[PDB]
Amino acid sequence: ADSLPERIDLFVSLFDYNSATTSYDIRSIQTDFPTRLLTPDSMLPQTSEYPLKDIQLLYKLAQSCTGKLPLSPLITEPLVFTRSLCKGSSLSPRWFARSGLIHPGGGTYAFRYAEKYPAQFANLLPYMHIQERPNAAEGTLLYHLQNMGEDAINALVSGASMFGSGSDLWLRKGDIYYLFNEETWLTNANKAGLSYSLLSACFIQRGNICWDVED
Amino acid sequence: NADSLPERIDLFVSLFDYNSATTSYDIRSIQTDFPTRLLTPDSMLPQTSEYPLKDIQLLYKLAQSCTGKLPLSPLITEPLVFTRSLCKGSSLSPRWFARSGLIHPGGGTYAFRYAEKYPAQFANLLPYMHIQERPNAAEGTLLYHLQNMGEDAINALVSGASMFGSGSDLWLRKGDIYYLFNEETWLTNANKAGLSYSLLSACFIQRGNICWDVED
Repeated sequence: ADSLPERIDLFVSLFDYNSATTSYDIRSIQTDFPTRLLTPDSMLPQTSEYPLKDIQLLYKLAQSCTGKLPLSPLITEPLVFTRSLCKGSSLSPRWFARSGLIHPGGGTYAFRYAEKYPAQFANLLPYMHIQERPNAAEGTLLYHLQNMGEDAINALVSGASMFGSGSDLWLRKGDIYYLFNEETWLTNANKAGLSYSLLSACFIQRGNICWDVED
Repeated sequence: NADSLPERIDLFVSLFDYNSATTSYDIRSIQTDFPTRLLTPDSMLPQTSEYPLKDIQLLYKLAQSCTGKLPLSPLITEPLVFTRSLCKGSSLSPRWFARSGLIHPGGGTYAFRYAEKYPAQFANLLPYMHIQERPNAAEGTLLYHLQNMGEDAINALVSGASMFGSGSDLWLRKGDIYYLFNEETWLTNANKAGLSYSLLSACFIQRGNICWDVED
């Protein structure tokens, strides 16, 4: 009776793709932005991935440039990085490009290297998290990316047929995303007889229960 | 995680006395009484992803005329047997339903569709119908809980989740058993653990992070 799928099909067909001013090729986003530089969880400490005391040994070495070396093989690459910063040795862009990008403490090797050597910041930008790069100018892809929340990023990474970021609608046609503003979204939604909302926040989910702190 | 939500939920769960639950259900018992495909809400909808489009159309036309071109896909053999049988008016026993895939390509069950043509058999075939095709169960029964749960809770149950909410009750898994607790016990223990809670927001058709509904 409600015919939601036909209504969504009508809604997507009402947009003027060719005349959108802003559009992005998905395959280019993929090539320019490795996924781990987009997802917000990369910015947090990576405790689920390494043994705690090996991380403890690595942090102490980072902070004092002396201490017992961690033995674990998971630590080899972060240890290479930590020794280089202690010893003042250079790391080529090729090193960052063949690394896992993400430092155990959260954020990127490239970003931490360039906090020590700002002369290399521009050169190392393609290996930094989008949340580590400078605030981008209005209208640019980096701008939209930096101001997407976690749900919008995930939809983007997943190639979703549409998603909402900020007040913008992103609509996938073929392998391109076309952007439309809030007012166009509403008018076409109304013409298809539809209402919409962005997915509600759920901080920790267990079954169908959304948990939060009382305060 | 400055809020330590996982450790608060661990506290929360530890506050319940499972002996004092309002009632309890064994997961193995649910599994025996309700084959999963009779629980899931998507079994009630057209099975478009499970068959090729041309064969569904041939099969639909076959059902309405009892003649014409047969769909030939190997997936469609059993639905075709069912379709022929309603056409020719031959009888299907409970044994045939029990040994079938249960779900008709157009949505719903073989048993329900058989019973629409032969209503005298409705009661006898209820164990092979979807829970949304059976009459509403009486208050206090498992089937009543299942019919009134909602989709997300059904999915939580079929996925064996650690806990979920149905209506106002809390279902808490302990081992292989679900224990039900009332909203006042739920709220008290959440309050002791420094936790607030809500059920997942309604989202009838999700595309990306967009939740769609009809403007009524």
